[PDB]
Amino acid sequence: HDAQHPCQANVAVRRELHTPASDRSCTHLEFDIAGTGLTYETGDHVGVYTENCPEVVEEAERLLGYSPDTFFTIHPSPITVRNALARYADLLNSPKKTSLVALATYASDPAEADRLRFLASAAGKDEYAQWVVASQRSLLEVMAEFPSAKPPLGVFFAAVAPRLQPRYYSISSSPSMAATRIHVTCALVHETTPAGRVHKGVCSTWIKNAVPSEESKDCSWAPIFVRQSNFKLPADPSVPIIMIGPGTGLAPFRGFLQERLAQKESGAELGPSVFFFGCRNSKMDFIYEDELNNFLEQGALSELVLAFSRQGPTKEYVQHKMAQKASEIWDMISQGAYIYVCGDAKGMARDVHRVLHTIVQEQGSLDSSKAESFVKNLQMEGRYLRDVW
Ligand SMILES: Cc1cc2nc3c(=O)[nH]c(=O)nc-3n(C[C@H](O)[C@H](O)[C@H](O)COP(=O)(O)OP(=O)(O)OC[C@H]3O[C@@H](n4cnc5c(N)ncnc54)[C@H](O)[C@@H]3O)c2cc1C
Repeated sequence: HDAQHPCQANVAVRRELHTPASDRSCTHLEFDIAGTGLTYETGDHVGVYTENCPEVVEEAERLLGYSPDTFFTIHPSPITVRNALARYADLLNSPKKTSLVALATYASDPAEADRLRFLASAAGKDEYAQWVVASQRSLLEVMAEFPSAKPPLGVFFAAVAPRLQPRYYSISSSPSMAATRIHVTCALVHETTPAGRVHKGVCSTWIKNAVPSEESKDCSWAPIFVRQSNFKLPADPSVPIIMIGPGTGLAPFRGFLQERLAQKESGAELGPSVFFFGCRNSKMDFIYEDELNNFLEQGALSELVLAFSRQGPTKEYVQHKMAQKASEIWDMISQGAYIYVCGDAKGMARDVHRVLHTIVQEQGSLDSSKAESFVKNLQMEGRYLRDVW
């Protein structure tokens, strides 16, 4: 197989991970790779191809004016407009400037065409940055703003809408525990753009609503593929590890705990392992709670320190639980520990990154530049891994 060009894989199980008391959602999904050439390793990513929501496809058909019963060859052999808009057109992301140039070329209203060309010009870079990018206006909202821009079928797919990208997920299973299934842990995305558009995450919604073979024969399926990563466990189990990913950052570590549990059903000494997990509330989004405690019953995990974002008077996060445990994690580093970080890259990672910078000082007696350059060397050594998005 080839990673980029997918394998028609089937969804076997699809389950909600949060309690009904929770007001968010996170899905546990398993792809069935039996009878396929797909192989994966612990810590790898699975790329998933999806399709647009039907209402989004409808709005595009309204704006474009094509006959959805038109067959054409997208540079499936021939495909209808509706299915090309569903599976191959990114409709909700913001149009690039070259896409605006193409819209203007077909805008029959002088004022609208002038405004489109302006938005793509250097003189318009400031208005483009605010009205398109900062407001997260979709291509569909731009086209409604300029209803005279009617590009032909070929131009639209070649220059106006880019391809619907696959969404990547850090596999949450180990091949030793399930070489027939690729597990994913996918949080539902549902936000409101600054300009007020209700956006449903394209892939996370398709995963949340997918029909599993465990509940019906007429079950969902997706073209999937595996991407090799460097988010890997050390060579031998004696090496201690530190895992920090909260929320969906738990994903790869579930395979991490499955991999080492499988090996040491027949392997070697456990070696210290500590999992820093965080979530909103033990009654809401403590995903995989039972499975986590089972890993602690056996020798997989050794200590699971928890941070609760909205359970109690003190709002805690994984980095707050790290500074309290700053004494033992330093000991772990001198014992040669690998440190893993997975999950949100904008805040959690930045805060976790700048909290072990500050505890390698107090517990290391280095100043800033010496603590900074030291942490950098842990990365170059390959002992400080980050799988963030
Ligand atoms: C290596 C890797 C591993 C990952 N692992 C996981 C995992 O284990 N679990 C998991 O849940 N996720 C994971 N992700 C993230 C995941 O790939 C998706 O990004 C996420 O699920 C949302 O996909 P979606 O299709 O639902 O979102 P999209 O529909 O792509 O939405 C993406 C975001 O863009 C915003 N947006 C909407 N409109 C616009 C616009 N016009 N311009 C700009 N932004 C806009 C949306 O509000 C939304 O927040 C991973 C990502 C990477 C790179």
